[PDB]
Amino acid sequence: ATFGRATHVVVRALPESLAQQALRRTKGDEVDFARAERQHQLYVGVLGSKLGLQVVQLPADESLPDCVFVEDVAVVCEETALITRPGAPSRRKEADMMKEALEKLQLNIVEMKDENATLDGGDVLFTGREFFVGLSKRTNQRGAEILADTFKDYAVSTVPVVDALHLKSFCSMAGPNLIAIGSSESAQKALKIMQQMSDHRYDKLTVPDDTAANCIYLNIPSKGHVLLHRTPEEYPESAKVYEKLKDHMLIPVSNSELEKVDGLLTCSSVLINK
Repeated sequence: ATFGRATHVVVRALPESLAQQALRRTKGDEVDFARAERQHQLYVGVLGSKLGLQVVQLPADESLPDCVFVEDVAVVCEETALITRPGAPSRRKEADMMKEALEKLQLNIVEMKDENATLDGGDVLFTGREFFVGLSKRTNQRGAEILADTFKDYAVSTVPVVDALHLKSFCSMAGPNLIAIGSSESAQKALKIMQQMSDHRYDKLTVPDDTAANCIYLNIPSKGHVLLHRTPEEYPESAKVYEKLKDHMLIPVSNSELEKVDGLLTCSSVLINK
């Protein structure tokens, strides 16, 4: 099928509490909230105004500092949506509003209710041909099993995620048969494992900065193959790699403030093809 096609996109506003209360592994430079809001605004602007997707914007919930990262709460494949049970307890309640939004988009809903199952959508890489699910501190075997049972039409393979929050903290799809991947020891090991479990040979787009390997690929009518990637200001050496892709419509998108709370490009949206 037409990989990357999307007609709708779900996003959620940033709560003021994100600045200081959102979970984060690195305690570095503080979040400039006003700037984070602007980066999110531009992100939504590209997806909706520029690319033409119908945008569903959910309201912020101050009691859920990480509610902006909608990707972790839902995995959509075709007409079916799997409402996950996030690994982090403080994010479990995010599923409530996402379930309602996807119900209204007329998708077949499947809820992950198993008290012993956890899965973050950020650990899920759908290549268009199969699923690769990262087993990390956010996603466990039972969660991955439930995903496999939900999307029976596709093969599901797991990969260990170490030294990183999610599988997509260092990879993502950059095209129909192209996997963007980081150059770290950890990222390369995961890549080898994924290619070892698949009979299909994937092409790779290797970038020097692991988090810059997270991009958003979309196939848009009248525009073709579109790729939203990190800016040269944020990752100069990785931007150079993306800029060589004259076969894609490249759109640089800032995400510096959300990355401070471990949210990369794919984390702030759930793409749907109706």
